Amino acid sequence: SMKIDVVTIFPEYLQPVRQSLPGKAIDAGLVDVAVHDLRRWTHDVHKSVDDSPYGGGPGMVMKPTVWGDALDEICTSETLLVVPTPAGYPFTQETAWQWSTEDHLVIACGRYEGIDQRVADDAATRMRVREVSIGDYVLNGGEAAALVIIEAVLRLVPGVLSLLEGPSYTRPPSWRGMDVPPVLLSGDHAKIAAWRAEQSRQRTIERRPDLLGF
Amino acid sequence: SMKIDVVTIFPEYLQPVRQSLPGKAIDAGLVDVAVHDLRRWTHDVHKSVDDSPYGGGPGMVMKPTVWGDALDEICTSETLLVVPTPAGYPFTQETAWQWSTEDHLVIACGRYEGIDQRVADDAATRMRVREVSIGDYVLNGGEAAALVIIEAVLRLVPGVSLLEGPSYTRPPSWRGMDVPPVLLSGDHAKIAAWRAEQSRQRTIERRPDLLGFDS
Ligand SMILES: Nc1ncnc2[nH]cnc12
Ligand SMILES: Nc1ncnc2[nH]cnc12
Repeated sequence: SMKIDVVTIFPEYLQPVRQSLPGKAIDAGLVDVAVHDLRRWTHDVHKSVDDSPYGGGPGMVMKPTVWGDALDEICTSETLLVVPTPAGYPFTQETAWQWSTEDHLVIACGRYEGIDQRVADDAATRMRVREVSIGDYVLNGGEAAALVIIEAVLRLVPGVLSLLEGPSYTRPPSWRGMDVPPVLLSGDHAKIAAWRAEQSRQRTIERRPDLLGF
Repeated sequence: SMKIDVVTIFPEYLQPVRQSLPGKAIDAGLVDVAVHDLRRWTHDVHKSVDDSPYGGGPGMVMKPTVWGDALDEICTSETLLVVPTPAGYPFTQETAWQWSTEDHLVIACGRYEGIDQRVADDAATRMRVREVSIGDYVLNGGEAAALVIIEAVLRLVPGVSLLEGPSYTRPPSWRGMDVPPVLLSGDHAKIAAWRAEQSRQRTIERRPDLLGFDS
């Protein structure tokens, strides 16, 4: 059974919710998710987790001594350490598939300005480390990115459940002046597949022209 | 202040949390976030919100009747209706900046197989509709994408390119690993040059697309 440890300064934000796909996976015994308050590994009364960046600049950088202790305790040699960061390699469906068969994911959630690079560099000498971005936008921290990664990965674990997908329809056949495309009701399943391919092509050209090569 | 309405069959999941960035924005009176259970607009015993797809295929498609009623109540002509879908236009930083000035966002969260397309088509005859993907992966539903969109947008609300290279903080040596000496030198010019170089070098390795290269 997969183990996922999430380390964050926002533990209640990342607490699993029963009424959700990860909540369902947990209650099904298909994953164990544990959320850890990073402050647990702080050294001082202020529970300090970041510090000013060397070289100057706005924002803060998360402390290596704090993260170092947290990961020392939580990780083992089998761990895949996931570090969400907008400077990461792209997280894709392929990645989600790879991680879905891992025994132990640890997701280190930090502010977007980053965790001191030595944490990942050190960790990588003992375990596999993956710095990943979930998209071309900036979140204040990796917390919401962790939620996305967990959702994408867990729905691929057995038992939990190119081109763009085109429009989909269901009952009633007519609604507010709009009819479901009659081909879908034709019982000509080869034709339906061809029609769906064309819908997919048109939607991809319109919304994601990057996916068509060219 | 900005109003965000979220419609979902997972209200508990989407409930704002005080200790979070959106929680801070709410507490500061800079945004009002309301979460609505889609089942509120069902009429049948079983509170059904989806049905098998016309034409076949896996999973289920969300009923247009239920969504139609929900949006009729929540949306006005001024609403920007956001519909997260993996089949959507890309949601980007530019999008976040644009939506940070909107008076009213409504985020319609639905399973990935889709809300019946007639819903978005109908809505578009009355208001601005934006079907958007937050990345090239599949989530079971729009819920976690809504959380991401709310995060990306609210941090840009007043009052609340290239990849950034590595960052460092104290102490200067840790487990035998030293902070790059230029960063300790106080030479703003050399530091800026070093950071620019690290940025370009990380970008070419991790995101060559950003510099107009393949992959
Ligand atoms: N786009 C992003 N991806 C992963 N982690 C992040 N933290 C802040 N923004 C992020
Ligand atoms: N990648 C994605 N972006 C937006 N909404 C989604 N719903 C399921 N997957 C999604």
